[PDB]
Amino acid sequence: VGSLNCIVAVSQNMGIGKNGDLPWPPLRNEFRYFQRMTTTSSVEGKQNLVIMGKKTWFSIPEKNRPLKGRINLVLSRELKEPPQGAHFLSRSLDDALKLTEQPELANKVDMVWIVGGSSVYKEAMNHPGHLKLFVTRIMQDFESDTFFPEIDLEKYKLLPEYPGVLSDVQEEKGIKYKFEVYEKND
Ligand SMILES: [C]C1=C(SC2=[C][C]=[C]C(O[C@]3(F)FC4=C(C([N])=O)[C][C]=[C]N4[C]4O[C]([C]OP([O])(=O)OP([O])(=O)O[C][C]5O[C](N6[C]=NC7=C6N=[C]N=C7[N])[C](OP([O])([O])=O)[C]5[O])[C]([O])[C@]4([O])F3)=[C]2)SC2=C1C([N])=NC([N])=N2
Repeated sequence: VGSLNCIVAVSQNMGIGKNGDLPWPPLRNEFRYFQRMTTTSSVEGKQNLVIMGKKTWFSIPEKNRPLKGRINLVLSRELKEPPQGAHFLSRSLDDALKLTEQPELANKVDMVWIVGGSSVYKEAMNHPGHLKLFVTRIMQDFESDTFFPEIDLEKYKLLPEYPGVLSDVQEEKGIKYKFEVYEKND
């Protein structure tokens, strides 16, 4: 198994969701960016693994679940089995990352992408080790009910460039946004 990564889109007031939906109107190219960065492996014959909480799973549109060409793992302590369409179920972030140690997965998985939500991000981000955050800055405030945890810029270095990631400002539906990549190693 290769690199551990989080990916998120976040408004200026740190919002990531409202009532199980995006706070902003759908941004097609932003979702395409998410799909491209989480799907692309750097190693032939492997897939990347996406880890998400239960509410995140159910927040993804049905026609896009499971996230195609990725192994999908959902976190829950209530569920008895993976939801319809999902591939794996774990009871904790550690359990899920341990699972990728199992032999028949440890040779299948390249990158691990935590794709939401708030609590899963927060534990990964405060856990020692090497971790990258792919953050889309949506450059307006939006009413939200779920927020991205604080990024400690003492530990998370903003990279000045990253291959495959546009550096200029994007705009869709009159909403400006920009891509960033942060890296810590502690
Ligand atoms: C993913 C993505 C995309 S696609 C989409 C579409 C539509 C919608 C969505 O979503 C959203 F809005 F978004 C957000 C995001 C961003 N912005 O980015 C991401 C994700 C998600 N989101 C949102 O937010 C929210 C969710 O929430 P919360 O609350 O935070 O949740 P979760 O975490 O998921 O859940 C909870 C549950 O689960 C479980 N858990 C958790 N954790 C854990 C667990 N278990 C065990 N362990 C652990 N550790 C629990 O359960 P139980 O069963 O146990 O009880 C809990 O409860 C909402 O609102 C949503 O929506 F949001 C999406 S586009 C994009 C993306 C990304 N990622 N990135 C980018 N850039 N873009």
